[PDB]
Amino acid sequence: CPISQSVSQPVDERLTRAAIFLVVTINPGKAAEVAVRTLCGTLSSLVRGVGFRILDGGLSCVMGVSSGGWERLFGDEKPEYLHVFQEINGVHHAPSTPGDLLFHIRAARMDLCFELASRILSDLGSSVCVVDSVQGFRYFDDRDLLGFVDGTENPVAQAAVDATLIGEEDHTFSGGSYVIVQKYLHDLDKWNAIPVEQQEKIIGREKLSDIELKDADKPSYAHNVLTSIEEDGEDVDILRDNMPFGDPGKGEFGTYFIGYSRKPARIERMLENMFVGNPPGNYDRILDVSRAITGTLFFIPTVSFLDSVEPQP
Ligand code: MH0
Repeated sequence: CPISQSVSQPVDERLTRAAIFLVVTINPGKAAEVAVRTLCGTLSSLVRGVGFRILDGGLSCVMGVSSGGWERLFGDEKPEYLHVFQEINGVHHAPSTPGDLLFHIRAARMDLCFELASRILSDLGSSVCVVDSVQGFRYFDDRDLLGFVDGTENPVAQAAVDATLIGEEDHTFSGGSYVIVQKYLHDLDKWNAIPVEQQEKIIGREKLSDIELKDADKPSYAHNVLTSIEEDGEDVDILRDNMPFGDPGKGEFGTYFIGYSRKPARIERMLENMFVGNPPGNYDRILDVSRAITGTLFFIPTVSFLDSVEPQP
């Protein structure tokens, strides 16, 4: 019974007000690998020591390793679907960006995420380099910077469990997960020029009430239509924790997309229906105002696997 990381629990609890998305690369050498392995061993204790004193702080961290990271830190028994994220070239472009380790810190307060990130980066020193750091907040009643409530159709409880955790199909890595992270930059002027009823056709739901539109009055290119895929005639779900971010003083207004799935082809199928179209050409108009700048795939091991990792200096 491998204990799994808090992948779906935080979302289902609904207490995250702040998040930090740290993407780093391991520097060349073996001391770097030893330091990373020591952090893998002590990460759960670090999270407990940072977040225990704060009642209702809801601190949690999720660590993920990419394909290159895995190759360099562990052996060759790679997980089944751990590979380099593939760039997409359709009506819109989805780039593939570097990154070896991913830390997804969430808490009901910013200082907990800040302190955990500081502790993680101080225990790593020069063994790593930072490729992406992003501080995200909750925008009003779970809305994104486009004004729509995001996360309504996320699976909950057992549904999220079967959506994210790997089963017997890869018996060695049962309890793990896969994640795909993308960073978007929005043009809110262009988005706000469009009327509300049209934006609601583009999304598929109502703006203020957050009610799904009836199937008759939604276009084929509705976002919640192109992201609704089926396997063997049954609906399949992924788990999303998209987070708004930005700085008004520099002009940055963006959304960090993070998607969890036991099978990463589901997320890639959604990404192909969006950037290329389903049918081709019939792409997603959110991409008209949203630009993707990063994209990476990570494998999320179990807590049991992480705690049993030895530095082997
Ligand atoms: C690779 C997949 C994927 C990407 C990328 C993605 C990118 C984005 N999304 Fe969005 N989104 C994806 C997959 C979904 C799903 C699976 C659903 C659920 C639809 C359903 O009916 O089951 C969804 N998105 C649904 C939504 C909804 C409304 C319903 C809900 O929250 O459940 C909103 C407002 C939304 N998104 C916004 C956005 C924005 C904004 C971006 C990027 C800028």
